[PDB]
Amino acid sequence: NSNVIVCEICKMAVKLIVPEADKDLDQLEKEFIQGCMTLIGWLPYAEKECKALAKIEMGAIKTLLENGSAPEEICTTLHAC
Amino acid sequence: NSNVIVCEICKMAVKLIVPEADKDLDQLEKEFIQGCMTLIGWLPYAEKECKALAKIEMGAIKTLLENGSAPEEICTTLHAC
Repeated sequence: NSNVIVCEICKMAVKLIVPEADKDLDQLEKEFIQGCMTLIGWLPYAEKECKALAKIEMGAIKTLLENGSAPEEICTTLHAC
Repeated sequence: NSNVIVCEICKMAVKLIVPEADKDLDQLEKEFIQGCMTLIGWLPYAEKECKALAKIEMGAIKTLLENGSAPEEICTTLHAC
């Protein structure tokens, strides 16, 4: 819909994932969830949003990178940023 | 936490509630939920957030008005806007 902070959430995950030689869930999630909370902790079901976005966003970002997407176009592909 | 769109959500509910001679749930909710979605429909549990915020935000706004809060300070009181 609006997307204005899903896009900041996505830009945040891209920073988390891209520089990492060893891409994997390995507690890159924890870092994602904290920065996700910081951006949406003030919602009644914030924790639940962030748990799900961690898998959805980071999974999507990782595969798009593997299949040749330019890192600065990934959030546009996903969310029209 | 961040609050940047809970504050737009609150400013939106204030517009919905304040001019209304007959303050009540009466499908002022529907209107709230649509404008809430527009602001957060792109989240995995958006509908759930909006259902809850409708009761939390509008209930809080209505009582604060009844007890003498200035309408332009209500979202500051609630969310530090």
